[PDB]
Order: sequence, then C-alpha cells, then structure tokens
Amino acid sequence: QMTVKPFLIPADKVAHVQPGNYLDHALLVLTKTGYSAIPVLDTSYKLHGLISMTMMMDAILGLERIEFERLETMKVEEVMNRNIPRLRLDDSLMKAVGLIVNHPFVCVENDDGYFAGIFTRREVLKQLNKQLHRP
Amino acid sequence: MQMTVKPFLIPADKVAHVQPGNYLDHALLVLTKTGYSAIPVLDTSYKLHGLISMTMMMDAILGLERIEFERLETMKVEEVMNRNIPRLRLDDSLMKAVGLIVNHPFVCVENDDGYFAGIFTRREVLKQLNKQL
Repeated sequence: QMTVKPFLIPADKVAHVQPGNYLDHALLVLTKTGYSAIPVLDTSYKLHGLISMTMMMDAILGLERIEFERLETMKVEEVMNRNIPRLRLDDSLMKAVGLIVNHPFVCVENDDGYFAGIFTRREVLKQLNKQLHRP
Repeated sequence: MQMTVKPFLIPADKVAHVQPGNYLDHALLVLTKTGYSAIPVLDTSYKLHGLISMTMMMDAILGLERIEFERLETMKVEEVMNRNIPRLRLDDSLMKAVGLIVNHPFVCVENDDGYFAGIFTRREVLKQLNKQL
C-alpha cells in the first residue's frame, strides 16, 4: 500500500495566493499558472481553500452585466471555496486516486497542518502511461 | 490488448460548446457554468475549429496599464481560440489517447465524417483505472 508522499509536487513549486489579495491579483496569477484553481494560503502557510476563475466570474455576474469593476475591490477570501478535499502526506494511495477522479488535483497538508503540496491527475496519469508505454 | 477510443467517448450533446463567431463575454459566460477547463469551438456545420479557455480570454486583454475587460463584449471567439489543438478519431489507439491526456485534461474527437463527436477525458480514464483497482 503506497502513500501520497511519493507523487506529491512540493508547495515551493506551486503558485498560491493570500486570502486578502484582491481578485484581480488572483486573476493575474491564475492566467499565468497552468492549473484550474490555486491554493489559498495565509501568512502561516495554512491552506484556506481554492479559487478559480469560475469562482470569481460567478461572484460578479450581475443581472445587466458582468460587474468587472468589483475584481479590484473584492478579496479572494470572499470568493474562494473552503469545502475542499485535503490529503495527508501519509494517506493511502488508494484514497488519493479516488479523489483525483473527481478533482483535477488535491491539496496535501503536512502532518503538522501546513500546506505541503499537491496531488495531481497528470502525475498519476504520467506513471500510468509508462506502465503501458507511450504514443 | 489494444482497446480503442470509442468506449470512453463522451457524446458531443453532453458537452457544452461555442462558435467562432460568438463574443468572448458569451464564451466567458458558458465556461462559468461548466466544470471543464475549456470548451470546443464548433462552427454551425458542427466542425471543430479549436478550443477556448478563460485563461486565453484574460491573456488577450492583459494590458500594460490595466486589464481591458470591455473588449470581451467586442472580440469574437475566433480572435483568441487555440486553433492548434490535438484531435482524435473514434478509431485511434487507446495508448495514443492516454499519452495525449497526460498533457491535456481532455481531447476532442471527430468521427470519420470529420464532425465533432465528443471528448476523451482524464476523469473517464481515471474512473476506469480506479475500478481496475
């Protein structure tokens, strides 16, 4: 029974944003990263949730218009999703795969309680390919 | 031994899409309703032209002095959609398909007629693998 610790991409290699940053900032980072959502970490590096562009747009959709002016005054904490799956550096690999069937990727918190990195579909699929052999 | 795309396929009618003629603010609106990274761009003939994503839209309007949001109500989807995307066919190997979705959350599939017929996705391959276990 393998565990998460082996496929995990360390936090230092993952972009994130602070819960007090303005949406327009998170928007900028998301545009330049290659992920669907981005972890929201406070100053202590404690994971607070994920935020994606759909989350932002969905919160500024007015009846008459997409109120873009708000991205400059709203902080990420008001839009981010807090109810997210979280894996421990030492959870069953079995458990992790189940979760990435539904989520493009899942956040991994170290044993103390700090964001340690992320478990992705690419890294899992990457291995799978080899156990067969590529195009 | 060598399975094939077909079985995993996700019919096109269960997949949201947009036309090269649509305005970005419209594509923007559609992506916000769907749990997909990007959406296929079909002409009315129903023939794949490329993919559009929120990231592609935001990037085409990132300016020096600001993010020019107003241009989303002006530019058509064809001004930013990636016309250079991988494509499949109902008869391509499953090994070729898996290699492609390692780098792509999902890949477009055109039936032998050259019409969009659905999408090959990571979730569906991972769903299968999760059982195989």
